[PDB]
Amino acid sequence: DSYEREDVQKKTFTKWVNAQFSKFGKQHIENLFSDLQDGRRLLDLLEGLTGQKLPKEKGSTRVHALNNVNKALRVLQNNNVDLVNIGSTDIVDGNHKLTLGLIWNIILHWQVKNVMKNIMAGLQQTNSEKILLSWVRQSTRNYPQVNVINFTTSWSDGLALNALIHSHRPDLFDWNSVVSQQSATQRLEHAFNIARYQLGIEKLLDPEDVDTTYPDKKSILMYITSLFQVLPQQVSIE
Amino acid sequence: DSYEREDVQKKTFTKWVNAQFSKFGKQHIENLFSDLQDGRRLLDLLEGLTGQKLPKEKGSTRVHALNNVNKALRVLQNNNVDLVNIGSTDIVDGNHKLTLGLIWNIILHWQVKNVMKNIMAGLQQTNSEKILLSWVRQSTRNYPQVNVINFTTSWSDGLALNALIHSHRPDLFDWNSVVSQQSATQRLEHAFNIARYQLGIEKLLDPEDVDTTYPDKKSILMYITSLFQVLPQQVSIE
Repeated sequence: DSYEREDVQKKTFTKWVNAQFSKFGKQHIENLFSDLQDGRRLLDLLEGLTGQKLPKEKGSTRVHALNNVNKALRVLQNNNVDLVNIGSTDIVDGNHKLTLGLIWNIILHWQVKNVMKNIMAGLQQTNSEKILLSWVRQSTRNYPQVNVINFTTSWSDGLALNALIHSHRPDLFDWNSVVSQQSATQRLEHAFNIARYQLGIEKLLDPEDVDTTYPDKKSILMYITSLFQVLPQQVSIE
Repeated sequence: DSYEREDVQKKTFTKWVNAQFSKFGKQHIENLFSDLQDGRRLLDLLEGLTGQKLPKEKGSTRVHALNNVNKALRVLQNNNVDLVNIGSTDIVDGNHKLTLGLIWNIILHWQVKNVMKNIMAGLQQTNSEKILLSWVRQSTRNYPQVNVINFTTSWSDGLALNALIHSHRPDLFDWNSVVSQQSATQRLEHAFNIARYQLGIEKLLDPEDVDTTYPDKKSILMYITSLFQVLPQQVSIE
């Protein structure tokens, strides 16, 4: 259930630690189960990682080894690295499972959790309108009569609005019977009622605010935001 | 270029304001261009919105009208609603453009910007592994020989790794010539080199850490995170 290869983590985690020592022009380590024991190297990896200067104690002594690791554990704790169950004794007395654990937790912190930090940074280059438009388009990708590219004229014919509710709630009505209703005005009241009565959505709009040469962008946007607030919300980002 | 229908915003923004008075069991307004003039109603909408008690001044007087609007502008400013160019004189002297603007800015704050707040709340039910897996799968959707469902055994044959680089950089090599290379071990070194030499990616992995009955999840995860860090990052959320 794990396929936790301790022999493989020994190598790749050493390659990872060495690739960072490389980035900071620092000596490489060769054995992960004993080269992290005195605490000096953990402090150096933490220097390139953090930016701080981490004075290291002398020691040939266990005592210094332990000071050196406690300081690295405090630096790590300030950086919010998971450390549950990893003490300095464990690193100084060479517990290979917890030494691999510590290195995994530093890798998760500074590399694996960047996936999520880059996504959040991606949200930030983005506004709500664009997230909403992507949600409408993904929701309506299997409805060929619909092609949404704006919050104005893509909605006059009444299809996009019905397709969007339909894509989330196929249970509420039949796609083709909206498609053969030639009246746009009638596709619209249909969707507004399904949205008011099946979904609880207040009718901000009248068919003439949508079915018109110059529909109002803000009112449609606002209305479609109401649908988004109560339907599933899978969107694309970055 | 706008298709800014002031006649439509007058109605839908009144429907929006009334729908909130409804949610807080408050009186409806009927004319948006004069019913917001003394400041009392803006304070009531702000009560349901904010949770606060917004004492309102008496006044039949412009003076009180203005106090009433200044207090609502301060409440709004504390809530980070855009107010550039909207003063209380504008609301009290009935400037329909700025009254519509104020109401649009409150709607954007408390409704339209929930799209982006719900996405960020969605990231929070999610970890990096799952965002990465979705990115691999979306990146490799047009590569039929590839089907990624884990960070272990879906990568042993060497295809998924090559497909993922290929989907972002079709320029670097030829898909079919990786597909006809029967040696998995050889598809892997191929990808690691393309990643090391065309992409700058450090070879954390050896073909035997991947091409093996029990590949190590963490090492692959870590390695694939390196690719994600330098390739385009479109993912699916919520």
